[PDB]
Amino acid sequence: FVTYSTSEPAKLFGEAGRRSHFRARVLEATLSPLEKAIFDVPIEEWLTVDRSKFSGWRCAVPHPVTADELKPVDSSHDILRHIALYNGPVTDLQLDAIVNAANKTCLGGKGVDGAIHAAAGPLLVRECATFKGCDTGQCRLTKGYNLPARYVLHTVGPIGERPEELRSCYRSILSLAHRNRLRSIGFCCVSTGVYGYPLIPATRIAVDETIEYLKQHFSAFDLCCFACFKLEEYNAYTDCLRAWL
Amino acid sequence: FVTYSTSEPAKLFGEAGRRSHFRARVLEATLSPLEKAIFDVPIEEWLTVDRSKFSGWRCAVPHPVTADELKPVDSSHDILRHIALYNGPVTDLQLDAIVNAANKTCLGGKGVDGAIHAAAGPLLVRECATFKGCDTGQCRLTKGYNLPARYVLHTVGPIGERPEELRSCYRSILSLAHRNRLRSIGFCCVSTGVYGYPLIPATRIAVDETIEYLKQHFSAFDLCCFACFKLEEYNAYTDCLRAWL
Repeated sequence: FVTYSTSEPAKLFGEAGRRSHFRARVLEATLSPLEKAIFDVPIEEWLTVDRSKFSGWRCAVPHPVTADELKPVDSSHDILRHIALYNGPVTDLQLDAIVNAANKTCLGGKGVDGAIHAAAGPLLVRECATFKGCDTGQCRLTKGYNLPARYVLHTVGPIGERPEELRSCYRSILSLAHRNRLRSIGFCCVSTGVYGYPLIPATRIAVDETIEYLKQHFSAFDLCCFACFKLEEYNAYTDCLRAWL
Repeated sequence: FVTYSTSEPAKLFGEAGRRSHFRARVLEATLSPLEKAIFDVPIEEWLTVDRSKFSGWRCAVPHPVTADELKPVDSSHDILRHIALYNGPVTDLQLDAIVNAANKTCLGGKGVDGAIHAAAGPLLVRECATFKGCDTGQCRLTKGYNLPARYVLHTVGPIGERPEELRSCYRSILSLAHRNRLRSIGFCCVSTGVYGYPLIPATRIAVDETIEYLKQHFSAFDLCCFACFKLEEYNAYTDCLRAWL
C-alpha cells in the first residue's frame, strides 16, 4: 500500500498558514444587507433587542428551551436553586449566554465548537475573526446570532488534565458573564471527551468553581445550566452535585 | 461590555502550540488491548479481514449502505454506470474508502471531518498523528476503524475558489485509491460550505475529474459515490451530471 499521494515532506511544517488564510477569507467576505444589519448591532444592545425584526435572523433551534423550563437541582437549597442540568445540546438553551469549548484561534473546530458555529451561522466566526484569539483559561464574548441564546462565551480549556487551567476557564466565564450582568448561562462540558480531561475530575472542577462563585456573589446569576449531551455527562454532574451535598 | 476576561495580548500569536500539544497527547496515550489489536492490523490487510472478530470494533452506523444499494446515475452509460449519488452522510457508506475533507494537520475539525472522526472513533486520529500531515491537493490513506467503510482518504482542499488545487485533490484521491486497488469510493463535498469554494464550480470540478479518471482508466473503479448530506448538494451533482451529459 502507498499511503500518501506524493513524496513525504522534509518534516512536519504545515498548519498555521491555513488558519491565518481562513481568518483572512472570513474577514474579506462581503456581507449582505440582512447580515450587515445584524452584525452591526452593538454587542451590549443584542441582549434585549427583538431579533425577529431582522429578516436575516432565523432561530436555528425549532423548539428552544427557556429558563422557566429548566428545573433546578434543588429548589429549596440557597445555592443549588440556581443550578440546573439539561440532558441535551447546549445550543437548545435560550439563556443570556452559552459556553463554547473553543481553541486558541476561536475560528471553530470539532465537537461542541462546530455545533455552536453551525447553529449560530456564519456571522459567529466573522465576529471571532475580528479579535486576537483566546488564551488558555480565558474567555471571549460574542453575539450568538442564530442561536436561541443571546451571547457566546468562548473559553479555551486545557488539552490534558491541568486542573488550574480548567479552574481558570470557569473563573473567567463566570466573572465575564457577571461583569456584563448576564444572569443565565448554559455550560457545555469543557475539555472532556477523547484524549481530553477525564470526565469526573473535570465535572468536579466545574461544579466546585460554579458553586464557589454563587456563594461569594449572591446577586450574580439566576441560573447556571450544565448542558449534558451524553447521558454519561449528565450522570457525572448528578454525582458531583450529590457528592458536593 | 467587557468582551475578554484579561488584558489583550501584544498581538495574535497562538494556535500551532495547541495542535502540536494535541498531537503529542494523542501519540502518548495508552491503548487498551482491544484497541491495540485493531490498531496493529497492517493497513493493506484491513480491506479484507472480518472486523466483527475484534471486540473493540463496533460499527458506528446501525444500518450501513452497501454498494448494491447505491443505484448509478445511468446504468446504460459506460462511464455513468460507475457513478451514484447518495442523499445522506458519507459515513453511512460501506465502501472500500470514503473521503474526508481534512485540514493540513489531519487531526480533525469542523464539518464532515469531525463527523468522520466521531464515527470512526479515537484510533482514526491516532493513525493521523503518526504521519506528517497532508499538503493542499494531496491525499493520505488510513484505516476507517469503526466506520462501515474500510479506509479513509484524507484530502486537503483549498480554502477559497482555487480550481487547480481542488482538481489536484480529486486527482490525488482517485490515483491513490487506484494504486491500492480500492474499487469503491464515497466522496464528500470537498472545500464547500461557509466561506469556502462555491457549490456549483466545486461540483463541476469533482464531476469532471472523476469522469476523466473513469474514461482514461477503464479498469480502476466499480463505483464512485457522491454523498450529499444536504439537498442543495445533491441537486448540484444532479445538475452537473446532467449538464455533463
